[PDB]
Amino acid sequence: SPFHLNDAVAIVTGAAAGIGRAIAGTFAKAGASVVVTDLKSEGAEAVAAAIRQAGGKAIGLECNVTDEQHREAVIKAALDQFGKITVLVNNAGGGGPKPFDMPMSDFEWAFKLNLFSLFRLSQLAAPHMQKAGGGAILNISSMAGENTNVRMASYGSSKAAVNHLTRNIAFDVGPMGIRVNAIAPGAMKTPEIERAMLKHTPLGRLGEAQDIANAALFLCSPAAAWISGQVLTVSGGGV
Amino acid sequence: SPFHLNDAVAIVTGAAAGIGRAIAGTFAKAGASVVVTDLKSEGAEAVAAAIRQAGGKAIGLECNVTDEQHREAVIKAALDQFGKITVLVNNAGGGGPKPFDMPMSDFEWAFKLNLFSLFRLSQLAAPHMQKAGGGAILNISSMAGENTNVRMASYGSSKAAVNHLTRNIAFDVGPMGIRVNAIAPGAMKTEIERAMLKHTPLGRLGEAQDIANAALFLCSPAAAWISGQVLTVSGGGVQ
Amino acid sequence: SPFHLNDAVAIVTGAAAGIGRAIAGTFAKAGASVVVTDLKSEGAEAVAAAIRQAGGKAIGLECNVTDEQHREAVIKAALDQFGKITVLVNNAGGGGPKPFDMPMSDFEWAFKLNLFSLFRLSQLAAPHMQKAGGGAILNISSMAGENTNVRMASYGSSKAAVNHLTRNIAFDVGPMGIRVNAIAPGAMKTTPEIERAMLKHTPLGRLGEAQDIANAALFLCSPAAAWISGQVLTVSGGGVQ
Amino acid sequence: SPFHLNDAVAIVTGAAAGIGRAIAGTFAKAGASVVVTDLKSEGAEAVAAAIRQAGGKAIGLECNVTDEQHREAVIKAALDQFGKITVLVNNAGGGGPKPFDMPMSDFEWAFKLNLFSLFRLSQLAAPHMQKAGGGAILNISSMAGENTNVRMASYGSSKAAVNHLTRNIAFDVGPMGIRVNAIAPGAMKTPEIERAMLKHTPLGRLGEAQDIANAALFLCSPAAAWISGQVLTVSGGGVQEL
Repeated sequence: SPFHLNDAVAIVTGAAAGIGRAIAGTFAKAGASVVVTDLKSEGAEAVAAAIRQAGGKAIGLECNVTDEQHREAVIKAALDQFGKITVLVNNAGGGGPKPFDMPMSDFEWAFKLNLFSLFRLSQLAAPHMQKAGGGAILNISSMAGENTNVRMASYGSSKAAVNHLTRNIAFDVGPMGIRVNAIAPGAMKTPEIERAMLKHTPLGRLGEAQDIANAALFLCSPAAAWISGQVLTVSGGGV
Repeated sequence: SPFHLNDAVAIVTGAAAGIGRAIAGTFAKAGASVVVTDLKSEGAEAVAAAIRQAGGKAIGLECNVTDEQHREAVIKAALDQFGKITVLVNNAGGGGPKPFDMPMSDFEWAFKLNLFSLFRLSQLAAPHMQKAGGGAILNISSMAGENTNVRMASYGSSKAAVNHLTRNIAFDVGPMGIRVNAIAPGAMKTEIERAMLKHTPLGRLGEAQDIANAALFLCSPAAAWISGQVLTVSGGGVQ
Repeated sequence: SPFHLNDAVAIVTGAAAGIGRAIAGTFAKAGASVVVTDLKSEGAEAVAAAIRQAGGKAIGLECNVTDEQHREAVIKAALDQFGKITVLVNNAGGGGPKPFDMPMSDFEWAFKLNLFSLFRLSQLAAPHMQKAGGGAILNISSMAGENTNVRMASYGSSKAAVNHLTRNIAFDVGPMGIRVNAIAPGAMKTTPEIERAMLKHTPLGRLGEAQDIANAALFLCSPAAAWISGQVLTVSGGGVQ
Repeated sequence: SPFHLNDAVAIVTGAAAGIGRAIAGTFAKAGASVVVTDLKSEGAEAVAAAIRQAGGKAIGLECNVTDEQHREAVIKAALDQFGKITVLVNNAGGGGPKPFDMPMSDFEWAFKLNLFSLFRLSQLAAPHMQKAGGGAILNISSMAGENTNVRMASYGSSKAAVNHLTRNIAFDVGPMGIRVNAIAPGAMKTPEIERAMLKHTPLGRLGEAQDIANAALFLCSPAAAWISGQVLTVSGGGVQEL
């Protein structure tokens, strides 16, 4: 099975809770040395210490992905601690339903958060994945980059931009041996309203962050060695 | 024939040359009063004067769509000259192939020009279209919003963002009686041409009047129940 | 102003009611000579007579699109009265929610009715459009060729096949001067809190009239769409129903 | 780890050589009892006994998926041999460029081979996956179900129909605990025109059948337990033209 991450160094952003924490833990179990980062230093340090206790190699840092100070800090810290960069999980991001008439300061924020930060991070990491022989980029998107709904003028445009950025920079950094893929998570179990939302999920249950973690582990692994420019929706079969 | 634009006021950005100029002319022939705008005052004024000579109502303005001063100026000038806003054709834009290692500022410029400008323009124009009993917005995207290619890190992401912005803000301004659609133009007329036509099954390149008539359909009462759609005018292939 | 239908002969299949009748009538107003066909001859004859009453050129025929005898009859038919074929609207189709364990003959039926019929009709009509100088093929698909939902194992597959067949045979009959486009209609109008519930997902706050699909088709089969081919236009008011 | 298939029974169709052969050999390493089937008994028997020699559980039967004779035969043979059905890999397909003016006996072929077959197969397998507590159906499709090209009147329509049939019957058999996914492979390794097709493949190399085999293993494993109605393109990041 080429589903292990041995000799891998994986930078996981927004990885103190939820999908990022699960991705970091599962990647570490797979043999990858994990640079856990978050907007909060305390959560990232906690997750990294938990990983080290489990028997893995990890460090914990504070990173605001929108701050190039912090981005170069994370890149340099990964290089100092582990010597190379081979996996970049851009899970950091946010945004939500904003009105059509929103202040433009919110529209620009949605793209500086969900898109600009991760593109700059991929720019920063791609050269180090090149003398490393190749790497894997994984941007964690959302199901709003494909679906059309109200109040999604900022979030949805940003997530679809993430998707097509994946599909396109698959072509630029391919020669570097780098694979760009994305994961679109659905409803994650971090109640008649819950069952009403399950009525459109054919598998009859909500997803666990382990689902996203395993999809990511596949996409970042040598098993996905000839997979690039792909958005994989983990939704149980619906919206 | 509900393919006329009588009692219509159409703002057309980047309309001194090419697709925008042909859209302005075709919309004026359809009976619409056209606020031609451009980054260069002289071209917009020339196109507007030619339209007025041909027998239509038009004005010409300088507008950097990235400048909110210019945007409010165009909105107020349209409301002064013609009393209402019913059609907004965001043809203004640009960018192109930039390297993956491009300076970020390039990546922010691609979106401020190709996305943020037209979203702020739609924001400014939506209340007046609602007041005027509804209207139509048409974003002039590019085929890079769908295709995947090299050097398209910023252009492709911005264009797919325009596509999904169209699809989604069709839902917000729908209740206002506003339809949002987008045109993706192929290769435009203005042995690699033979590769172009190896791809284009119709064996010829497209004239700006093709995009003009597609826009005229999408901004006319004949498309009164069409919104959230991206029409690709490529002759049936990719160039 | 290329939205006029002069010197055109359109074959509109399933043109007795709804989208088909609206398409036949609006094409005839545009100046096209309309071969109205339907599964029944009385409905097609009623629509054709009504178009001739409006002041258009129209004939009415019985056609089961799955019967090649009927297909050849319709081609020869229009061909004998008008002399040419320049437009082909494949609106004739059917099917709906069938279970996953459906009898496989039902599954073959979905494709024979919604796909094999219109592909054979396009095959027959391409030489004459070619011969004419140019032509237009418009396949009336469904929003189920794109959307994913229960009980659509046969209908959704067939309509997605229609969509991609459009996109690809746009490459084949391109050199003939023929354009292949598709229309995906939304919810059509023909104290309804379920109707308002389905309107909650339609941003324009109303249901679409058959005239909307009629005008969209008219555009796509018009000289104004002269450089448009291989495209599926969804007329849904901006949502899903 | 959930990248296994212990306590699994797999019906792979089209596995004398290529993607199906790799899928049968790789699913068996995951511990799955594999029912290797194909058009010729010789190749399916050969592959099946090779999975046996390595240490897996397998058999090799004749199956022409357009023949309901063989269709029920493989269902009842997998139950005879292993007792349950939990995984169904529909790789058996084929076809290619045909003229626009083709007969109905080429178009109908393409659809009875690429689509009707795997649908009847999924129909047959679904009640046993329901009986066995859920399972995975995996249709092998094509990049022509997304991309447009000349002569693709029958191949492209059929594979796009496969894509959408996946996306839709994900809703039908979901309640049964079944996940339906699809793989779209690129150019498979089995030259300078090769470098010309590689100029559109960013990873600068062609794909091996093990790539599709491992994407399939992921898509039919417990690690993809909440993934359904998806089409995964294994293409190296681009399209390859032959």
